[PDB]
This record gives sequence, C-alpha cells and structure tokens, in this order.
Amino acid sequence: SVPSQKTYQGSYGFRLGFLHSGTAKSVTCTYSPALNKLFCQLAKTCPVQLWVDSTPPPGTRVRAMAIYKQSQHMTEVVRRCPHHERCSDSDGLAPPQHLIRVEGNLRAEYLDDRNTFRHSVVVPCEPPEVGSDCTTIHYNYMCYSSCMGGMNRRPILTIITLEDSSGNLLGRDSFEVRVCACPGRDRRTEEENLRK
Ligand SMILES: CNCc1ccc2c(c1)c1ccccc1n2CC(F)F
Ligand SMILES: [Zn+2]
Repeated sequence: SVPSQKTYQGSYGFRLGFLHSGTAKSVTCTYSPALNKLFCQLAKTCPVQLWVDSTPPPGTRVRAMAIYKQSQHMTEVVRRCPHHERCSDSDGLAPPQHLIRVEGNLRAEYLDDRNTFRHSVVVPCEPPEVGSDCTTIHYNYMCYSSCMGGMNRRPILTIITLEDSSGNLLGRDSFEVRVCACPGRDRRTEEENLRK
C-alpha cells in the first residue's frame, strides 16, 4: 500500500551521492544535504551518484519511484498532471504518465505495477567507467511540484532501491524532491527557514 523509505545500505554498502552545484540563480539542479532535498527545474538532468563498497552480482538493478511525503497522501500514486500527461513529450520509452524518467539509457524499463498501480523506472546496475569511483544515473522529473491536478504543491520523495534480478531488496536510499522554476533560490530559502 505504501513503499518503504527506510535507508538500508545492505551487504554492498549502497548509498547515493550528489554533486555540489551551488545555489546561483542559473542553477538547474541542486541538492541540499541539510534538507536531504533535491531542487530541480522541469525536465532537466538530475545526476544521482550510486556508491557501493563491494561489487553486486550481475543482474543487479536500480529502481526509482516517487511517493508523497505526507502520510495523508502516501497511498495516492504520484503521476504527471492532466496537462503534462497529454503534452506529447515522449522520449519513445517512458509512458507519458510517469513523473520520473531516466535519460540516455536504452536499457531503462518502465513499470506500471499491476497491484499498486505505482510507476517506477529501473536500469541495470553498471560498474563505474574506468577512472571513476561511482556510477551516475541521469533522472528527469516531468512535472512541477505545483502542477494542479497532479502533485498540486505536495512534497514528494524519490526512493532508490538496489534490487537483485528477481526484484528483491538489496539496498535503499531516498531524498525529497521539489521541481520548481528557480531551484537555487528555493534551496536558499528553505535552508534559511530550517536554520531559523
Ligand atoms: C571505488 N568505486 C566503487 C564503486 C562504486 C559504485 C559502483 C561500483 C563500485 C560497482 C561495481 C560493479 C557494479 C556496479 C558498481 N557500482 C554502482 C552501484 F553503486 F550502483
Ligand atoms: Zn504537470
């Protein structure tokens, strides 16, 4: 009824990482460690790093799913709003209803869960390129937090799960997301609010 959001490193030491993009007015994606919250513009690249302490088995996958953060909305499926689901911005692979897309990965698979109706996107877990210490997935969020008839100003969390080839849990991490026109200003505002 509600997916778990419990952080779980598991046997492989799985956890996320984020770049340090700053809060300039021109920034398109920026992560707040103090808030555990990503702020991003609509349909812009969101780099999320995947870190492990040891190599998981061949066939391991990485899934992303959004849920509402507030308990009174958590059973409602997070989906694109009535406008954006109809705006014909398909990449040829993501269903138009899905909020979260993976950019530039032809092996991405999009699931409409037959029992919960929730959306998710899953990719094979690949090792870092030679010379790199982590792997990066590029996500896009395809509606604003404010979209009426969709998220409607309700905060969401993205849950990232490391899964075996059957879909069993190997690791889990999560972060809040706000999709907004000015992520740098909004991060600054929310960090100052938290500090006060
Ligand atoms: C020093 N660098 C460690 C590191 C970090 C991330 C890594 C791996 C190794 C690794 C090895 C095999 C397959 C996937 C791997 N990942 C992606 C996984 F975190 F999602
Ligand atoms: Zn929308």
